[PDB]
Formats: sequence, C-alpha cells, structure tokens
Amino acid sequence: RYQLEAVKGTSDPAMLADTIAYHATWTVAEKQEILELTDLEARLKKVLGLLSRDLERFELDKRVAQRVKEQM
Amino acid sequence: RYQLEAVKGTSDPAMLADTIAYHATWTVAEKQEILELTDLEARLKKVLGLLSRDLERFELDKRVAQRVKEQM
Repeated sequence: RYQLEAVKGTSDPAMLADTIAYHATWTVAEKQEILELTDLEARLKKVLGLLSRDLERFELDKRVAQRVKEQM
Repeated sequence: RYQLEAVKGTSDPAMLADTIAYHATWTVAEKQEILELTDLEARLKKVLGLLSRDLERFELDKRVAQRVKEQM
C-alpha cells in the first residue's frame, strides 16, 4: 500500500479511482469496466460500494470465525 | 438557479406567488382549474400540497436507492 501513498499529489479523481480500483481485486472484468469508464463519480461510488461489500463480508467472516471458535 | 432570481428581486407578493406557481411545471387542466379560482389561497395551497408530495417522492427514491445498494 505504499503505491498509493507515493501518488497522493495527483488529485485527478478518475485516475486515483483507476489506481485504488486496481489495488483491490474483487473481479478483473469489473475492473476492466471501471478502467474503461468515462464517468468518474460513477466509478467512485462503485468502488465505495465494492469496499462496502468487501469490509462487510470481512466482518461476517470474523463473526463466523468467532462462532467456530466458540463451538470448538 | 436563475428561476430563483425572479422570486428574490422585488417584494410584491402577488407577482411572486404567480411566478412560483408558474416555475413549477404541471398539467394543463390543473392550470385551468387553478385559473378558475380567483383568489391565491386555494391555488397556492394546491401548489404546496403537490410540491411537498414531490419532496416526499424524491426523498423516498433516495432512501430506496441507499437501501437497494446496501441490500445488493
């Protein structure tokens, strides 16, 4: 994650969405969609919803993991 | 924001009332039934009752949008 922290001076939002949208691997084809999109706010709210479902399933994974340890 | 300039310029409230009733696009028969009523009371109450309904519809569409994004 130093690859984002060295490009903080670039304030181009569609380019940073192409960066962070690349720096998270959910699906290569939807990253091809985002990398080829014209609109910037659409790809920004898309990456927000993707990080939403990602961190939400992370927390569901932690819930199931504690469930398993307690059943142990 | 150039329709708000004709309602913030002068202080005569009848001209402001008719230009707020004109800046809200509606159906022709409702405009004729507003035209049948000579006072400003019932017609501005009708415009209020429809614009508040418009506010409810926009806020309902936004709430449905956020709940659908989280649900999906």
